[PDB]
Amino acid sequence: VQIINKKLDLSNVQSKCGSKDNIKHVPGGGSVQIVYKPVDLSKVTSKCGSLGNI
Amino acid sequence: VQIINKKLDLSNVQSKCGSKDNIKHVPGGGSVQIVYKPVDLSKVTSKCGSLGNI
Amino acid sequence: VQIINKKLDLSNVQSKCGSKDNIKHVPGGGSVQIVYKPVDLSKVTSKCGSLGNI
Amino acid sequence: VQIINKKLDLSNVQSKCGSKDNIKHVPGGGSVQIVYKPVDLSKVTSKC
Amino acid sequence: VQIINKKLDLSNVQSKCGSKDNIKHVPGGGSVQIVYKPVDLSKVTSKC
Amino acid sequence: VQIINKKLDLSNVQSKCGSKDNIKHVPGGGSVQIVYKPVDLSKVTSKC
Repeated sequence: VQIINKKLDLSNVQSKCGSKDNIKHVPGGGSVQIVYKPVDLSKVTSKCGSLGNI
Repeated sequence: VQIINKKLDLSNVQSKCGSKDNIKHVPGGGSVQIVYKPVDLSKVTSKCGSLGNI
Repeated sequence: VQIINKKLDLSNVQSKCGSKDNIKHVPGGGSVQIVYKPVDLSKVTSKCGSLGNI
Repeated sequence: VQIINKKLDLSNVQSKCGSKDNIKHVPGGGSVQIVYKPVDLSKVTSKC
Repeated sequence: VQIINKKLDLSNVQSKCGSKDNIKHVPGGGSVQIVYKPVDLSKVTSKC
Repeated sequence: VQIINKKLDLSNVQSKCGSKDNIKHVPGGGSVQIVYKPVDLSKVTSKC
C-alpha cells in the first residue's frame, strides 16, 4: 500500500473574509433550532494597481 | 495498491467572501428547524488596473 | 491497483462570494423545517482595466 | 401560529439499528473515496 | 406563536443502536478517505 | 411566544447505545482519513 495526498492553495487575495455560519456541526436530534433575522450590513472596498505574478 | 490524490487552487482574487450558511451539518431527526428572515444587505466594490499573471 | 486523481482550479476573479444556503446536510426524518422569507439585497461592483494572463 | 412536531413510539422491536453507513455527508470534491468490503454478519433471533 | 417539539417513547426494545457509521459529516475536500472492511457480527437473542 | 422542547422517555430497553462512529464532524480538508477493520461483536441476550 502507498497513499499520497497533496492539497495546495497558492492564492493572492486583496480582501478576504471567513464564513458567517450560524448553527454548524450540531449532532443529536430532539431539539428546537432557530436562526432568527441574521443580517449582513458589511462594506468591502478593494482598490489595486496590479495583483498577479510578474 | 497505489493511491495518488492532488487538489490544487492557484487563484488570484481581489475581494473574497466566505459562505453565509444558516443550519449546516445538523444530523438527527425529530426537531423543529427554522431559519427566519435571513438578510444580506452587503456592499462589495472592486476596482483594478490589471489582475492576472504577466 | 493504481488510482490517480487531480482537481485543478486556475481562476482569476475580481469579486468572489461564497454560498448563502439555509438548511444544508441535515439528515434524519420526522422534523419541521422552515426557511422563511430569505432576502438578498446585496450590491456588487467590479471595474477593471485588464483581467486574464499576458 | 402553531408548529407541532410530535412523535409517539409505542413500538415493540427486537433490534433497532439506525444506520450502518460508511461515507455520509462529505461535501468537498478532489478526493479519493473508497469503501472496501463492508460486511454485515449480524444475527437477530427469537426462540419460544 | 407556539413551537412544540415533542417525543413520547413508550417502546419496548431489546437492542437500540443509534448508528454504526464510519466517515460522517466531513466537509473538506482534497482528501483520501478509506473505510476498510467494516464488519457487524453482533448477536441479539431472546429465548423463552 | 412559546417554544417547548419536550421528551417523555417511558421506554423499556435492554441495551441502548447512542452510536459506534469513527470519524465524525471533521471539517478539515487536505487530510488522509482511514477507518480500518471496525468490528462489532456485541452480544445482547434474554433467557426466561
